Amino acid sequence: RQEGVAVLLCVVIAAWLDVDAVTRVLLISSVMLVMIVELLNSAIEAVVDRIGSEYHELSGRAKDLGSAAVLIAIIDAVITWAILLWSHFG
Amino acid sequence: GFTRIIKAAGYSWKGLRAAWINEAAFRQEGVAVLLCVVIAAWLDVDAVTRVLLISSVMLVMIVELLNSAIEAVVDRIGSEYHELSGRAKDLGSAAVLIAIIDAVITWAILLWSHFG
Amino acid sequence: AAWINEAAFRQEGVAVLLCVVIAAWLDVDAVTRVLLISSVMLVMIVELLNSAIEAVVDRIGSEYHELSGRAKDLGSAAVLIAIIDAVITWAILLWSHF
Ligand SMILES: CCCCCCCC/C=C\CCCCCC(=O)OC[C@H](O)CO
Ligand SMILES: CCCCCCCC/C=C\CCCCCC(=O)OC[C@H](O)CO
Repeated sequence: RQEGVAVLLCVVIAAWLDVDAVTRVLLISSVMLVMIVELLNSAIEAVVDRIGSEYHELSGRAKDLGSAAVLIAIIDAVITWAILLWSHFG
Repeated sequence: GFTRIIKAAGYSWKGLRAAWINEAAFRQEGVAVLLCVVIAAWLDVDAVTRVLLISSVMLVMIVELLNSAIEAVVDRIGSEYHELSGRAKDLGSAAVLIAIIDAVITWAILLWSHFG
Repeated sequence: AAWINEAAFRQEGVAVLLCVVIAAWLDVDAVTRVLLISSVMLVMIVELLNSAIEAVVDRIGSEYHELSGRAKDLGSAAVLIAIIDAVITWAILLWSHF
């Protein structure tokens, strides 16, 4: 459950930085989206494990698609922070 | 290509219709989202601010719908109590509350900055 | 990643990819650029979650159940709202750009 640490740290950094309201909303939203997509991904895999523990083509497919989503949200969070911090310190 | 969109649009309308017919809470939420999109559309704000007010509430809807999809799968498997059944719905509901709080705060921060 | 080799995801993925490349090249401010990019990436995220759910449903069986269709429809509706949000975002932001 160390994932909440990452989120708190981001909010602390965002508050610590001297940025406008819009920038701060984007920095924190992007982190919040990651959290949302991870929880939705964990729900899906909970359902997969509820159906059965044995392997199946569609169970793996479900988990692979869920994980890819989390990855996309993570990439989007990193791009956001990079772009905004580059602009703030430009 | 064109046939794939028409079919998916049909499924999408059945989905909005079912969620709407089935629950008062969903209807009232959809009311709240449409009021926010309208208010954001008429506010004298910059374009980026306008987008954030709209996106934050639309995200509420997206997560609401995705979570209702998972609830339907869990209820599809069985209405009987199960640990992963309860857990799936718990993680799903958390995701909905996060998005809703994030929208409320976003609206509070931006409208406070716009007004005074 | 056997799913990225399908025509459905490829057509949706390549569209999102182009929008991110266009956004990367546009002459706009930073917060505008972040918004253009993250809105089309949200389409991709939701579209992946929707296929995950569809996969779980098909996992259960080929027999039809009302909640099976409902799960798939609600997933499709989520994708639709995400797409609308992306179109709205690009419209509002690039209308001003002119
Ligand atoms: C495959 C992933 C990427 C590779 C791993 C990371 C490598 C980072 C190394 C050097 C930093 C170069 C300069 C970075 C700063 C930079 O680009 O500043 C311009 C402004 O961003 C324009 O606004
Ligand atoms: C996946 C490959 C990663 C490869 C590593 C680099 C990733 C840099 C992040 C975003 C690029 C967006 C476009 C960059 C230029 C850009 O946005 O400049 C204006 C800014 O707003 C600063 O003022």
